[PDB]
Amino acid sequence: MTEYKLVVVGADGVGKSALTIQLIQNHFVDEYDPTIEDSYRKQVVIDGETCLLDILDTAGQEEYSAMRDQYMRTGEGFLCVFAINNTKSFEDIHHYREQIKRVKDSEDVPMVLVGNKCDLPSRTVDTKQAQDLARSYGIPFIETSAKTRQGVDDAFYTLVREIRKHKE
Ligand SMILES: C#Cc1c(F)ccc2cc(O)cc(-c3ncc4c(N5CCC[C@@](C)(O)C5)nc(OC[C@@]56CCCN5CC(=C(F)F)C6)nc4c3F)c12
Ligand SMILES: Nc1nc2c(ncn2[C@@H]2O[C@H](COP(=O)(O)OP(=O)(O)NP(=O)(O)O)[C@@H](O)[C@H]2O)c(=O)[nH]1
Repeated sequence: MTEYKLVVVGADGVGKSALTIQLIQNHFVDEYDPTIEDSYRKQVVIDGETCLLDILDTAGQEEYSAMRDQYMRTGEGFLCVFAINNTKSFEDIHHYREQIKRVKDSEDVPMVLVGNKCDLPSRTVDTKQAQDLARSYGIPFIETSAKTRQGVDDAFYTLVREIRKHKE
């Protein structure tokens, strides 16, 4: 079994908890306390490899310290999540990427950009806009629905594929 330390980052309300809880418990949670940050572990097979996924679902206040720095740099891959009906969450992605790059002290950090809530009609962030920022950073882009589970497995597996590429 290969262990893979994944961190899900992004604004409040984008569905970081819904996405984690779908992969790991296979149900959609309408309300999950927005304050609650936790690690979830799941044994899964990805491309024939048995993996233990250790997923930090981030929450809480914007609050930089040496110990939050340490905690974040143990992530091997980051799922940078925005909601397709939340322009501000999309504009925040650069920030999250910059904090990842800083605590990793590196410009090549395994990462997937995730456009969540693709089930919703009110979309303010176009696929094309997201695709453009992805190709810019050199990372995969995937649209997801924690609600229907569209793209959820693919999102997390794609990240794992990214971690493999990075360590050949
Ligand atoms: C997230 C994150 C994070 C990493 F991804 C990597 C390394 C980090 C090292 C740290 O010491 C701290 C964090 C970290 N933790 C929380 C963080 C946090 N909160 C408030 C909203 C929800 C939450 C789950 O993101 C927790 N929020 C932000 O950015 C929020 C914005 C919006 C308000 C003003 N902020 C700066 C910004 C832009 F766009 F320039 C977005 N960063 C966090 C951060 F870097 C790191
Ligand atoms: N329609 C729809 N609703 C979603 C989807 N994912 C999450 N939601 C909803 O959007 C809200 C936020 O979800 P949640 O997972 O709590 O967001 P979060 O990023 O985890 N916030 P936090 O930082 O507190 O953990 C909830 O009402 C949840 O039901 C999705 O793909 N589609």
